[PDB]
Amino acid sequence: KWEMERTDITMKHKLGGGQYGEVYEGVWKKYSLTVAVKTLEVEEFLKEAAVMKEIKHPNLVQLLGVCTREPPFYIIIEFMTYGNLLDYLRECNRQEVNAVVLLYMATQISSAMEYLEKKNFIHRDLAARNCLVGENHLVKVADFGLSRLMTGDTYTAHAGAKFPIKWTAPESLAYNKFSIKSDVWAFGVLLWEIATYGMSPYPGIDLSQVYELLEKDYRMERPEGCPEKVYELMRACWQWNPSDRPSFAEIHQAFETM
Ligand SMILES: CNC(=O)c1cc(Oc2ccc(NC(=O)Nc3cc(C(C)(C)C)nn3-c3ccc4ncccc4c3)c(F)c2)ccn1
Repeated sequence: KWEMERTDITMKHKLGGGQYGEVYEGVWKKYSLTVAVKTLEVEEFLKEAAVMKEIKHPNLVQLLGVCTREPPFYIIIEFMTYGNLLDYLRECNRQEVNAVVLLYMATQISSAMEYLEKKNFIHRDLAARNCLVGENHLVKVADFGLSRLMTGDTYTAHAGAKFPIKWTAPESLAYNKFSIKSDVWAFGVLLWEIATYGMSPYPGIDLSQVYELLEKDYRMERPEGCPEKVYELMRACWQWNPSDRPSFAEIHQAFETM
């Protein structure tokens, strides 16, 4: 019942200024409803759809349908008007997108991640560039496969593997060890991204030197205007030992009872 017919969608523009891969603005003509359309090798492409069929949460991206074993193949997703969170923060009116709205943003992502934690999913690339902003500041967690779509300024090699270095937990850099706790660390950086209205992490520091810095216990400074308690949440997310890091259940609770 997920199967749609290609011709029921009118295809329009490339999303994200054309830096988010083969994903388009489209319209489900029957409902006059704007949708996002991922277009197409096929076995990875089909496995994405399968995963997304088992994802239902208000702060996670929502499959609407697929067009299958015929090219072009589509994955059709509910449309998020305002696009990615990174660019959103960077270009927003900060009286409208004020500290309350920043908090509401973080609280939404932690709910999404609480849900992924319960489902034993590991995201592996959490960051503001992978979050979507819709009407009334609704935020949804997504995965655009950006490691194949971006450059060495964001994704590059550490010890012979490719990483989004400045979002990557130390044990993942050192052992290719990925877990829900490596996603917590990433969440830490994403909280810093939100609080800075989309500043790049470790400003001015080359991706080359990040691991050694962390290892000597350096972490990023408290952003301007960020409450001490939210900063300590970042610092909790960035414990060297993944065991010492809070669960997403724990983080969500902290926002709830602030
Ligand atoms: C203006 N509006 C817009 O720009 C706009 C654009 C928009 O486009 C898309 C957004 C999200 C996706 N897809 C995903 O998010 N995939 C995903 C989620 C997860 C989770 C659920 C596990 C996080 N795992 N994987 C996921 C799973 C397997 C994968 N295998 C290979 C590659 C990637 C993969 C990703 C997409 F295809 C298109 C939607 C709404 N608005």
